[PDB]
Amino acid sequence: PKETTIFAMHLGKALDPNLPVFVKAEKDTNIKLVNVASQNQTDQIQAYNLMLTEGKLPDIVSYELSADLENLGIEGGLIPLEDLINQHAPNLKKFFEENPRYKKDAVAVDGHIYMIPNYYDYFNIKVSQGYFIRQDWLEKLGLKEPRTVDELYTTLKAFREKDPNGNGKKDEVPFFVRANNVRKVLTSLVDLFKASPIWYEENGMVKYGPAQKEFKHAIKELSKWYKEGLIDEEIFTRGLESRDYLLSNNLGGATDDWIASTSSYNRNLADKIPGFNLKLVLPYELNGNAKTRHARTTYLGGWGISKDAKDPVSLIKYFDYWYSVEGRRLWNFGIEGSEYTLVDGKPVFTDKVLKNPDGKTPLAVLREVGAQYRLGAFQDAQYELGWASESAKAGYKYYMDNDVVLDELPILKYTKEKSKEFVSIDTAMRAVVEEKAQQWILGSGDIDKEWDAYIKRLENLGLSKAEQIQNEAF
Ligand SMILES: CC(=O)N[C@@H]1[C@@H](O[C@@H]2OC(C(=O)O)=C[C@H](O)[C@H]2O)[C@@H](OS(=O)(=O)O)[C@@H](CO)O[C@H]1O
Ligand SMILES: [Ca+2]
Repeated sequence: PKETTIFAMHLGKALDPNLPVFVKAEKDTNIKLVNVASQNQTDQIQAYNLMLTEGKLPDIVSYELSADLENLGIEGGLIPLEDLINQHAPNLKKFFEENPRYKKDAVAVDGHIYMIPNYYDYFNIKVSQGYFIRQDWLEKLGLKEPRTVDELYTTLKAFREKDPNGNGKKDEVPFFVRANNVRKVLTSLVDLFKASPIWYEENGMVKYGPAQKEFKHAIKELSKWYKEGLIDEEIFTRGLESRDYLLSNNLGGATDDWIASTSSYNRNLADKIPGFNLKLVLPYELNGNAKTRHARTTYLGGWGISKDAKDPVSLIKYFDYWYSVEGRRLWNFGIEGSEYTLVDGKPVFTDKVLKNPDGKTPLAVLREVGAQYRLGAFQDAQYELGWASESAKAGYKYYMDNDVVLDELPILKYTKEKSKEFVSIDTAMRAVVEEKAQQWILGSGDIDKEWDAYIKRLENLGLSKAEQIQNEAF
């Protein structure tokens, strides 16, 4: 039993090493994790920043913001991993040889590997979020599927004013999202208006979404839709239970969310809410623009080994376990005999996952046993296809066939000094954007009056320089 400290959080939950997935990994690797994040910590960014002030770093550092994680490596807080991998991690060594695109995500500008990313199975499923609407509410109200942003507005107004759930109460929440921070709230609200809360590419040049006039229009419209009760009054506070609560209580009319898990609700709620039909639609058009910027990235976050770890060879072997056939299946599918059984060598989920007796969705069940816990593992799209509905599978093809998805801007990497400057500027601007976007949507500030000063604020923090660093690394 080798006691190993780790900082690990995901989706607001500190990693619990007693979950079945990590109990099994413990038996197989003799690595017994001890989290330095405590169970009452739910803000991963503030916990990470606090962790950096505490003196000694944990043996393993996991973080969702890979640019900050790689900066920690450039400063010597994380050790280079490439020699440890070549000598001691045959599964990772093979993975990097077989996947040069993924290897590029792992290599810093100085040539060192400071982190193993948590890879999506990008080359098998590359879409992420889509737009959904309560088709049973459309039929109930005699309305057609809205195809433009303006028609969506009118439709949501009808959802709010005309009692589609039939209980004589003005309780409908026409449009809702799912998030545990402000960035994720904005992410699923501003794409409607063809804006972006982050950096994006136009025509070979990298630009900052929140500084564009499309973002101003998005926020201005959302403030109006907020006042009229068309978007959830609790958008910024409802948290990750939002979709579960609003759909299962028959309150929510439409959303922008991950395709497979959102498609799970039709079967999940079929008995509780007879006729429930939350249906995927193509992104609503705005003046002929039919695109969404929602796309899966090649990876999200990662983990590394800190300079303070006593036994890095043992830890790279732990990293390598998740890239073995058995370790990767464990991370993706859960426990054999509980979450899945092997049928002709291939995992097939059990009733516990696919028809959960406590009314849980399949992915919620998997996360509760420790599967899909973001660290530095390699997702297997067969896990997702194993529980995705037929409508979800058609939905992937629907979005791809109709060419509505724009690829995400890759997470660029920089030389040491530029990488210190960029993350400093990007972090500072992020705080300003999330402050003003909330005030503007909630009605406590006037965006028409304040936009120009906001821009100047971003410029004062270094927006021009950040863009310049961006276009150098592109
Ligand atoms: C790598 C990871 O854990 N990413 C989180 C997302 O997880 C994906 O969600 C779905 C889905 O259908 O919802 C399918 C993909 O296979 C998953 O990897 C997702 O987490 S959650 O929806 O399961 O809670 C999003 C939610 O914001 O968060 C990512 O971190
Ligand atoms: Ca009602």
